[PDB]
Amino acid sequence: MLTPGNPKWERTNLTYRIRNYTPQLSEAEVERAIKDAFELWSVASPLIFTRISQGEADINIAFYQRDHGDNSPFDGPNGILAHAFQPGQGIGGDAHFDAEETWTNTSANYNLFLVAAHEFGHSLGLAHSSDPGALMYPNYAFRETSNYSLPQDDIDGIQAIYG
Ligand SMILES: O=P(O)(O)C(NS(=O)(=O)c1ccc(-c2ccccc2)cc1)P(=O)(O)O
Ligand SMILES: [Ca+2]
Ligand SMILES: [Ca+2]
Ligand SMILES: [Zn+2]
Ligand SMILES: [Zn+2]
Repeated sequence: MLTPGNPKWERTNLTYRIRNYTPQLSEAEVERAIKDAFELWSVASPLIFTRISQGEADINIAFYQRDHGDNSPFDGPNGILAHAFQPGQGIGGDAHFDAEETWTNTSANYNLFLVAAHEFGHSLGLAHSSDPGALMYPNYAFRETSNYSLPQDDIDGIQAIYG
């Protein structure tokens, strides 16, 4: 449980698609950040994420600037980094990233893998944690990524929804 209304996916093998990229990183680096972000949740649950290259996926990932069609505009550099929709059809599950950020795979603001991993919590039905060590805490902070695994609070959360 946790996002109000307990929205959750009805099946556990979900597809994803990366619709576009960011000039800040190579295409492979974005693919890797996203893949590894999904795998964080997969190893703590029965969820299995399968990538498609084109067409209709459960979870769309894209980089957009300012107004981008969903009435939740981005805000330029810094501030809002990304957002994601609760499980559901259509825009449900989808994760958008502010294309005006410096996106990294380093300690420098902002690490794409960490932001994506947080947003995918929302895509799967988690709200914010009050545990300051949780991935689902409301404010971004860098932590070491080379061997990263979900903080225990986030494991508690995904298990509460999906086992
Ligand atoms: O401005 P929004 O309310 O859409 C938030 N987006 S955000 O860009 O302010 C944001 C995104 C990721 C994080 C984050 C937190 C912990 C670790 C990594 C990233 C924090 C804030 P949300 O997706 O968390 O509800
Ligand atoms: Ca921004
Ligand atoms: Ca969707
Ligand atoms: Zn959006
Ligand atoms: Zn959040």
